[PDB]
Amino acid sequence: GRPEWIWLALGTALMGLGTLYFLVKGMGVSDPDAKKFYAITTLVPAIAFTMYLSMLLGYGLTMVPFGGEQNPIYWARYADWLFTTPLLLLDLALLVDADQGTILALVGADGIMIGTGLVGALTKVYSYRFVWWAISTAAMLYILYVLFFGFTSKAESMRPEVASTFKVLRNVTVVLWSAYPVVWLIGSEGAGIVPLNIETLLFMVLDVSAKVGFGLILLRSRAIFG
Repeated sequence: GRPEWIWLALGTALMGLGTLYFLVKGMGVSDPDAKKFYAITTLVPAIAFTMYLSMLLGYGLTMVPFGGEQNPIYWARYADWLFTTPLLLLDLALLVDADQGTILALVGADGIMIGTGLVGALTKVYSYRFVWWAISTAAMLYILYVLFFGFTSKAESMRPEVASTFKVLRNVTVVLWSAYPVVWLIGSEGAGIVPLNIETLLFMVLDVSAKVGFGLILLRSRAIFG
């Protein structure tokens, strides 16, 4: 019925395929630190797979009325990102051995980031749709600031393998996460200049890269081993 069913279907496969690949790659691995990373990394694409699968079958999609139009809103993405993104943050947290104080702030910021994002995607007053977007973006920027400025300094005190792998995951996270608030802004959630079918394609390339590709880079590395 909806033309974006194919992109919902391509993500499902890759996220499902990456789920087992990480799950398979995680078998027999004895290192305790690695077991932590494999479990976290493997659960993320599994969480996304489940929501990509439900959307493909016509679940988690509502029609929010704003801007004079009935705008189709995929609210299932927020149940996905609510758990996948904090695990991506915890992955970096364990990677750089950050103290609990930083983590609570990162996890708190992510909840507000994804929390407000869903309200804006469902608010019926148009203007406030963008108000909530700003708060979320403000939250995201705080996260990227901690990762870019805080975490990096810690990664250098570590051994070289940890620093080299974190920089790649930092640049991948910074690049991909920064793209999420813009697509939301111009897409069906806000402006309505990019049709919903295209919005879906851009979120998939990011999610896959921000999970499968992100996970792939992490679990192919020797830094997860203590």
